[PDB]
Amino acid sequence: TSDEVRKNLMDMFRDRQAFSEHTWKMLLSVCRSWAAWCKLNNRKWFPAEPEDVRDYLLYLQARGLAVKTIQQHLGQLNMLHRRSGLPRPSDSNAVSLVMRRIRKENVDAGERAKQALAFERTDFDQVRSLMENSDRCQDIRNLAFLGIAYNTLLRIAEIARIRVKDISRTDGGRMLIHIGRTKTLVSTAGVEKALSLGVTKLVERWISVSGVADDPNNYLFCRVRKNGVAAPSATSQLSTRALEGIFEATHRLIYGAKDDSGQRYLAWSGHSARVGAARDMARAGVSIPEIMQAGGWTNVNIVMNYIRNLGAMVRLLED
Amino acid sequence: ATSDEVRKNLMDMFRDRQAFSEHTWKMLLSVCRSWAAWCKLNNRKWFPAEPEDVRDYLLYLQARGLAVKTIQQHLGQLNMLHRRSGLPRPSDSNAVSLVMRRIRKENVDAGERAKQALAFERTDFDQVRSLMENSDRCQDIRNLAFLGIAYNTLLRIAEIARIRVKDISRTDGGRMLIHIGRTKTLVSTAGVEKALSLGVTKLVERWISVSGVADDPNNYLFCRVRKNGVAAPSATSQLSTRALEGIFEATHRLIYGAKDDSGQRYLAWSGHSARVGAARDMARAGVSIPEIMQAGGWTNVNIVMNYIRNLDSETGAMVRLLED
Amino acid sequence: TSDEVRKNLMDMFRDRQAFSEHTWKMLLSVCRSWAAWCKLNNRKWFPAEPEDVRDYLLYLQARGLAVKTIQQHLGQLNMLHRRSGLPRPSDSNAVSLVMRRIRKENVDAGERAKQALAFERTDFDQVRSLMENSDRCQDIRNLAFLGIAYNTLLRIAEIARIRVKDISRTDGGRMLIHIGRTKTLVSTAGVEKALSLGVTKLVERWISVSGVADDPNNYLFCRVRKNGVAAPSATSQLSTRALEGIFEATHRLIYGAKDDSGQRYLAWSGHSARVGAARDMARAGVSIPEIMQAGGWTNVNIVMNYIRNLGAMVRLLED
Amino acid sequence: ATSDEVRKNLMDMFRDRQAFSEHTWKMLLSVCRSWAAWCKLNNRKWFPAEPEDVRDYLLYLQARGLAVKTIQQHLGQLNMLHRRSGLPRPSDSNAVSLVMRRIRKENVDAGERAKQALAFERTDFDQVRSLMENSDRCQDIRNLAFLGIAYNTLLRIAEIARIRVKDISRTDGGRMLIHIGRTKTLVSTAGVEKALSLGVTKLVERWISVSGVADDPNNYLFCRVRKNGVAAPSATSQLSTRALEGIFEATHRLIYGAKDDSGQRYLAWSGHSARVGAARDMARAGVSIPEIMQAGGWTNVNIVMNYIRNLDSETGAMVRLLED
DNA sequence: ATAAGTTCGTATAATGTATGCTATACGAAGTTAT
DNA sequence: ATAACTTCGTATAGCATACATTATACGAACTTAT
DNA sequence: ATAAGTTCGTATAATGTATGCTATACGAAGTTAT
DNA sequence: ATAACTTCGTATAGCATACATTATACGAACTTAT
Repeated sequence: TSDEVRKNLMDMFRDRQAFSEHTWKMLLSVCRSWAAWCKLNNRKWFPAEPEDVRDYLLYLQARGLAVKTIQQHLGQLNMLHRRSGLPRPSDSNAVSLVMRRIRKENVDAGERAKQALAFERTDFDQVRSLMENSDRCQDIRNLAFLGIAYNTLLRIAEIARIRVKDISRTDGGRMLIHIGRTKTLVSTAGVEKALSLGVTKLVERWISVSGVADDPNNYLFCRVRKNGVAAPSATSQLSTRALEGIFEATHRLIYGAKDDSGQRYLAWSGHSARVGAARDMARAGVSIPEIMQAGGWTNVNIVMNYIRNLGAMVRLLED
Repeated sequence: ATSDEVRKNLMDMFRDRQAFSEHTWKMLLSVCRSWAAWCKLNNRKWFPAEPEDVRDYLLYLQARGLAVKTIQQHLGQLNMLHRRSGLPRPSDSNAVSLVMRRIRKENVDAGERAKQALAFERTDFDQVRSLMENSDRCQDIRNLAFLGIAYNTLLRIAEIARIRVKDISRTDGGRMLIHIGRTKTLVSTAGVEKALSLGVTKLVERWISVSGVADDPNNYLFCRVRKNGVAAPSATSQLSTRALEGIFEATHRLIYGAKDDSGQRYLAWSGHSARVGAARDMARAGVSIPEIMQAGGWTNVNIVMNYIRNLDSETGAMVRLLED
Repeated sequence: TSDEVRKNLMDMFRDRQAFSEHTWKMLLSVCRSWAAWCKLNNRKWFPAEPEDVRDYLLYLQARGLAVKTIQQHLGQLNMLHRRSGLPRPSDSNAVSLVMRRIRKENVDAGERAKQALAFERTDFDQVRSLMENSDRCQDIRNLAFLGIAYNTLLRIAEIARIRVKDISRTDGGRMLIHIGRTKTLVSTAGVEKALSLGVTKLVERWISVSGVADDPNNYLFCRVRKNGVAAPSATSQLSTRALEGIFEATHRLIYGAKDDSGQRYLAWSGHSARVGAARDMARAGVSIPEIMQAGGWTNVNIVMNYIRNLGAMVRLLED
Repeated sequence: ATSDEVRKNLMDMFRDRQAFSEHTWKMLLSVCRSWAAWCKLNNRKWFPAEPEDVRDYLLYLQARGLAVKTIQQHLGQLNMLHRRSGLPRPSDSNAVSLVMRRIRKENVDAGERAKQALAFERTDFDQVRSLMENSDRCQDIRNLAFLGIAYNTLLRIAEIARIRVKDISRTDGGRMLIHIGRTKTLVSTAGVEKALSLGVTKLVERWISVSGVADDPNNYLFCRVRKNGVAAPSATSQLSTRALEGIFEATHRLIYGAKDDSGQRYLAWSGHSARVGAARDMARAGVSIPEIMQAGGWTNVNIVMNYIRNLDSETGAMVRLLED
């Protein structure tokens, strides 16, 4: 009750670190949204009334937002309440059923959550075939990045977190990248992402022209200014936003500027090589169980999602 | 759980009824009618449902010789009616939990057989193809394209009915592709492409010359053909799934005759036969569990497995070892 | 309370079928035991007092019983109570900890739960090599049984439940045995246990000399009297106790009469071919995932248990 | 939870203390002492433990630079002390749950490294074997047999100490088998047999001529050797695991010298080194994950996996594809 | 007499963990246009 | 004196026993068609 | 001036589900017999 | 009349969306060393 809510909420703010910085950014972005919808209609934003939550989801739906975004708003509200020691909006038929209904009506009109434009071995080979010959710091960095992204399948944020001290060697001379935390795990054991001899070379070239290896505690990737001078750091990472820019720029290099549609995934992006690699592995005949360790997935669906038709019966028949 | 809460819960249900498929509602209504009539008959109250009363009903359903999976559907819908109304579910009562268990146990031990569609394999398509490709009959031509697009594709009945003519291409060689949509999962697919042979694509040509189905593209590929053998396209009505089940039943009668062995199910061919046979054929010629637990969108096994079980290729490692 | 207990217990007896006939036999055997220990010491057997349960387990321990048997007594008592709507003995430190302690002290003195003498391809081949030539009804039956036991790995009770109507054909001519319920599953889908061409023959010979195929609803296996005349039935199964006797007799045939030790597993028994087959599969190089479907196991431990050392390092070293 | 209930719970604990290993009790006592002293120091009550107080302690432990797995052990033992006394566990409080999470998150992001034993691979055994097989020294002879039975076998330290002379055979060729017992699981094993080479079995011969360890069979294979280089068998005392850890540390000093790089762990060889190296060697020559996630009784992976990770044979499918 | 069980009691080993929403099945009753 | 330990205590890496039931193991007492 | 970011907000895709008992680590303090 | 359906209702086989969070997608506003 009131005192208890102030304490539960307060207890949450104290140990903020317990959750991702991003969960907080969304908690707040959703609350900003809901509070706004609430003011305009003179309703109390907290605790939220199921019926109010319901008109809110319907209102997001009418704004033409994705089922996933609508489910994000409901999930943030649910967390605020549950962690508040209060009932969850989803705990009410009104909210439970409207969610189902919005999802159901949205899909049955098409809506499908999207996946990033793939970046496979071919694009890597072509891009490398062209960038290989550059002596520019930016280019050397960007090719090492793409190479690591394709080879390791790590998420951009995990790549930005790599520190020089995290790199080792196999004996065959292959670089070994030690991975601490991921979206799926936060352990002291952790992974050892290995690189192919060619990708190591690539990386090796970047560490060299950049002088990041200066401090072991330095981030593997950093800014590189117009003058071609890198700017190593053990406190600031190269933003995932910039990493996303590498993918976009590399795609703009080969295919030119993008549509005017305003759609997403017109060019490669942070997850392009993960999708792309996962795939390439399927074809090669790699074992799902294997395609899975590559991406660090403890399950089979995403994996399943990334490779398909979206044939065989035409040969039995065809003969 | 207070009748005012319940009344609010029931209005919630009706207000957001689009939360469920109409098939689901149909089943819910059906179970309630059955449950209500039995309560009347037996002098019990049907809402809310009392555990002892629901237990007596589940036994009544078993005594009726219904399938363990059917008794499940009943308890299931009841459980939802109460769960989504604010009352305790019947499944939450010891007596209801115990009886379902026993009943399940008793049935499996009387020989309870989970059935699956009678295969419609290539040997079947060829033979049918044999008795028909030479038929001038508008309905004979149409029913060929169908078994073609059902077998060549493993598409579901509710799925072929949906198909429009504005959904076909010509890809790789007078072949033809059918952009589908055999998913309804948001994080699945948008649609796919199913291709055809000299078998399929062709038959699917004669159906268009005679169906004159392509005159307008909003239309649907498959339409009804009246007694005079005249076609009637439509961008507004699709052939019923019942009608497609008919073409399968009709087709099996032509070869084997009068309804057979009892009043049982799957005595002939049904909507799923084509998908069942396509698989085994695909498993017989050893074709990876990709276009097997996949070709008919089964990103989810036992299915391709319950279908190819009696096959010899799926005999197991013991037979393989015993035989060297 | 009292009324509630009488009803919970009563509700259990009404739908007796909900559980295995064997669970009941043990519920009662344990209660008989506990009630006996209780009378001798003037204690109330129900509800059971943790401290009383504890001296009871210690008393079983002192009688030299197996940890597993002691855990069976505690588990039956726990079920009587839990299903009674009363606390479980194990819900008390006294009972919780004494169990741990008895287990701990028993193992640390050796104790290891045993597994049945294996019956592998070799024993099958030898036994068949000798029995093959018999024209006796008993022998033909017994060889078909052993063959099915080894080939299918089914538990004896599942084998006794096979009915003629359950048998089919693959096309290659191989027999297919449909399995309804197992210890691990009670479903309408169920399994299709296949037999090798040689084992089918064997079976085929038994169905023939026996005339069980007379009624489809007849049990595949039945008694066979001294006069050599089988005795088909669709109501009585050949007891699992007799099936166990086939294994023992076949072993006595080849190796003679058993020890005087009074130990278990001196000869083959109901589970001998399951262990034996599982094993043979390991060696063949069969995939655990495969060794697993054979036995119908939805997990990896038992499977793991049955094949081991209980070598490789002596070649690296040896060279 | 009433002090009379608690007092009964604590007597229950002491009465059936044999429910736990003495190592476990040692750790429990240790955590309590640490928790008690900090409560005193900070003016808090140590029993029962208050969530805010336990949260302040877990932060104190982190500020102390302890490993996330060590803070876990503390909370863990506290949670048990309270669980087995009838009081609510600290882990059951939002504040304690949240802080453990954060702390875990914060640590993994400072580079928290889970360490494993420094390998003691064949290259290591040969080289050591090289610098010693020619040593007359009683202790030099004994320490060879040991690294032999540790590497050739992957047996654990607490395990080789247990070994008796009445546990050896002669099997297949002057070899020798060591019936063990590397299990303590009731539904595991009774014991096993570990075999040896011309490498091992032999060294294990010279240790017996000089140790005169076999004079009586109740004795244990490995014994202490005093400063005069004289042996002292015993059917009653086994070499401490500390002593076996010593032979590993001593041995690495002989080759590399004075304790190295900081006060860190695994700077030299430790009891687990032999099992770590045996594996990689076994993985390097491509030897199935049987005598790999098995040879050292690991019916339970990540172990053989955390050990052979930097290896080239375990590089992954991406490297394999990128390299053709 | 007796082989070949059955039944039964105590003893001990072996094993999974689950649903609930939506489609097809099929006899039939209802509807159109030949 | 120190070598060679053992015992300690705190630190951390490596595992594996509790639920709830369902089944098999085996001697011995009883049952029936020969 | 400006390339090359950073930061930040709204929008939307992607993913696991967990511990707690027992062993080893290692510096050190304590114990024996050379 | 019936063929050829469609609509129904009860029976059953075949699937796949809810949690709780943590992450990426991308335009645009701002920041800094050149």
